[PDB]
Amino acid sequence: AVPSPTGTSVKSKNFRTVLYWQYPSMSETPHFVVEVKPYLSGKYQTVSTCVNISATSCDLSEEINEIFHSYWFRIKAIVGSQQSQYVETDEFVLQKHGKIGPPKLNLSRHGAEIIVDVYHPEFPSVEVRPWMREIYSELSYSVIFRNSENESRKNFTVADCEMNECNLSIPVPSEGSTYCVSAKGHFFDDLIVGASSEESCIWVPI
Repeated sequence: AVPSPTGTSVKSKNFRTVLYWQYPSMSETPHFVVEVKPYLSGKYQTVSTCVNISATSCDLSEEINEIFHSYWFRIKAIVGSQQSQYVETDEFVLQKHGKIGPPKLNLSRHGAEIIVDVYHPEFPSVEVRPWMREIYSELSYSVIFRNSENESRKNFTVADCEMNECNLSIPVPSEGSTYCVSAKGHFFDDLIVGASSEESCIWVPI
């Protein structure tokens, strides 16, 4: 009869979470309805922004406000008078399945001290997602300091940064060489670890 959606997939990066699926070719234009099951109720409820949509994707970022609890989602296809049944996604848990991309890293220097500005432009404002404040209070960045020639390596951590924009002043050992730096985001120490940024390098005179 009228088939259900297929190839369902939940992708979450930088707290943008989107559900995708695929659907066969239809003379009439298929429409979909997506439901979410939060952990508190353990009951499926309608995702308001994804009712009778023609798109094969749905933004879930607003339906998700628990990082440690599980969510399930399902989709059904509507074609003319008929409907399919719901197809259900794998269990979703932000802390487990959510990715954190590379931070924006800006490298500069005041004399012999290297300055590192790092953050994620993509992160939702707390004013817009208030439940998020609790998560940001556990944000920190790990910084890897690399001397391309003499070879040395060092590790730094920074946290409790205003508006999630972290800064760090690093005195260079010594001191007529090039240093390169990279960074990663961390939530709750190592519960959530992000991807490394590519290296930014900088020269330092004597």
